[PDB]
Amino acid sequence: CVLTLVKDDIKSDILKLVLDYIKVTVVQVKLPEICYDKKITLQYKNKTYKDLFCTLYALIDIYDCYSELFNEDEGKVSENEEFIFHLASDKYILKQSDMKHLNDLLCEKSYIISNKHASIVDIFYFCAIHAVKERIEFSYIYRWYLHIQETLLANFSTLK
Amino acid sequence: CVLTLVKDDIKSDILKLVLDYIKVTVDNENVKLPEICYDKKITLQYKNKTYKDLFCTLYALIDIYDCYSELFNEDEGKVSENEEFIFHLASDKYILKQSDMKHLNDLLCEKSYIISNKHASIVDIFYFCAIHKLLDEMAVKERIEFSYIYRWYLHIQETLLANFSTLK
Repeated sequence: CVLTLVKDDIKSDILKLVLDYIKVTVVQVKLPEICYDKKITLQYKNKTYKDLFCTLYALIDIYDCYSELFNEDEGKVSENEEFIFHLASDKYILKQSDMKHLNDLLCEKSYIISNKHASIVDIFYFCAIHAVKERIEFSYIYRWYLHIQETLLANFSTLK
Repeated sequence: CVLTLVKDDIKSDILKLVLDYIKVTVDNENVKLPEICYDKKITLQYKNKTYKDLFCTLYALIDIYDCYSELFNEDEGKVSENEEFIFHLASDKYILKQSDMKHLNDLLCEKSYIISNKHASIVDIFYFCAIHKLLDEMAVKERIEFSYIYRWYLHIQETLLANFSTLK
């Protein structure tokens, strides 16, 4: 139903891209419509979820995408949450070493954690990372980024 | 309704203590807490929906019993702080270094609780479960070396522990 966001929020960017992920990856149904205010919230039915995580797991519940968003197939729920929690705990700021790691990790894997499809981690780090020297030095990251950008960004979303 | 847990898991203990916190902290209404079972994986079957792991079930519980404002100190506007402490902990796989202990002890110096000045927070719960293993074998001289932590732990143990938990 009603998903209130914030105009320039990395967290709101995350939620938008999550909604897009839902649209593109799971819908084959009424998504929420977006409003803007000071603080993220989600009024659904007669319940009111507040803030990002509450809203994230709320949506995840509403739309039954937990096994997808957290890669339950491969039993890598722990890895996913550990990455997104690490990122959010570092206030969504990525050191250049994390940047070079990420490239080393995207060397073999198509995505950051799953070998199959996009994860919640991919979403978080996408929004959190969103010239030429970087594009050639950190080629795997650039590829991954372009791939996510074209495959996932859709109806809501941010800049391209 | 029905909550399934795991026999030797910090995460399971966390959910137990969360239920205890709900019981103690949140007479007019006497609502039905979930019943506890033990399998190989945490779950929570409520109505006809099934929430699958620690954080899904945690936020499920938090929604059902509407204790978010207490657990995250929304009164004091310290939600972010709470989130970042428990997230830092979860990112470190609930592992606490001795380096953490000496600074955590300093953080608990004047303060009754880890983050809140009022009542126990979700942070307090997580760190309670996470240090219980590290403290139920720590010597008295050492246990007193970080005294504020000891006081806090005892506080929590006596105030929160109830029927649901099993920490000794």
